[PDB]
Amino acid sequence: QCVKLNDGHFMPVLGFGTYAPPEVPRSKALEVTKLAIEAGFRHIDSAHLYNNEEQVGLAIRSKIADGSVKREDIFYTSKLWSTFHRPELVRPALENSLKKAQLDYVDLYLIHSPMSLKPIFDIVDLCTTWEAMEKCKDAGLAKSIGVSNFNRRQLEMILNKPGLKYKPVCNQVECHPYFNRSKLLDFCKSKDIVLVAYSALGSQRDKRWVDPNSPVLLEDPVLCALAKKHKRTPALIALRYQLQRGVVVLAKSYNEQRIRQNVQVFEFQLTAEDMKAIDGLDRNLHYFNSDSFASHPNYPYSD
Ligand SMILES: NC(=O)c1ccc[n+]([C@@H]2O[C@H](COP(=O)([O-])OP(=O)(O)OC[C@H]3O[C@@H](n4cnc5c(N)ncnc54)[C@H](OP(=O)(O)O)[C@@H]3O)[C@@H](O)[C@H]2O)c1
Ligand SMILES: COc1ccc2c(c1)c(CC(=O)O)c(C)n2C(=O)c1ccc(Cl)cc1
Repeated sequence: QCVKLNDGHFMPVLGFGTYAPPEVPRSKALEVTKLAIEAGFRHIDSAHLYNNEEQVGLAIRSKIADGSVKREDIFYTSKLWSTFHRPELVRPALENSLKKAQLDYVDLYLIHSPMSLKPIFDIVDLCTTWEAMEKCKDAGLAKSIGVSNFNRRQLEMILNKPGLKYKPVCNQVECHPYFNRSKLLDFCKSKDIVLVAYSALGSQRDKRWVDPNSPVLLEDPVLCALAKKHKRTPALIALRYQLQRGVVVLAKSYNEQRIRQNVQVFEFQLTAEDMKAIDGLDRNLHYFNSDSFASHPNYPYSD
């Protein structure tokens, strides 16, 4: 089920992650997004950067056309890529995403990252980008607007903007038991901003971005022991951890069995001692860790 956002709309608390790397054929996103909807997912997370909005959109329209769901039962997110932070570019970028997906609106549009790129880094006052996001909500192109990859200071930037019209409903950020974002979660909760966790199953470990020496979250012994205790799986422990701390959680799978398994997160719960054991895993490990952005001026992890 769902959480009420600070603008009055509702967001399902489990979301289907749609990114797959370039070597995966583009048609696969169609197949797996249809399987997700069948399995029970109602929140679908995409982005311009994912080069899959056409296929993800066709999956959603297909499941509407066969009568499985109504458009209003689906919560679709897209994201403004970082070459489009200049405010005059924000509405056209969102209109392009809508045209690719063949939708009239997105349920949620995010600023994908604070790290602006040449429309090579760019310097852009993200307050101005945010005003343009607000106009997209006023026009009905996005029911809700939010940000992604912002740290506390960068969110405060927006919350403290003179003439602010809409707070971000959410901040979608890397978050899992090795990097659990407790303090940022407490700050988001204090401002009625939902934290949405990505790489909640430990990421896809892409060689472009992730050190292969980094520990593999789903092989963690504490998670494996809890999975045995509950006769579930390490992935389900990881997802359930997030729901119990009030985090909305995404889960990418392009495998039919695991897609179906991930919806079991609703079927069990963890005790306080389990939760404390998980919280014990925090080690400041963001799987994104590359020179390609660690040196950006708005890199979020420099705080
Ligand atoms: N805003 C941003 O900057 C940002 C960044 C990263 C991610 N995202 C969003 O968040 C989504 C999820 O994050 P993510 O892509 O890093 O991957 P993730 O959800 O952490 O998943 C990592 C891997 O877990 C595997 N998996 C899924 N279910 C499993 C299960 N039950 N058992 C064992 N393995 C399981 C999947 O492999 P299989 O496909 O082989 O199952 C997936 O590749 C993305 O697809 C995208 O929508 C956003
Ligand atoms: C661990 O997995 C990650 C981490 C970062 C990612 C992505 C995936 C994707 C892929 C996606 O969005 O699914 C994008 C576009 N990332 C960023 O641009 C990014 C770069 C640096 C920081 Cl600090 C934060 C975000």
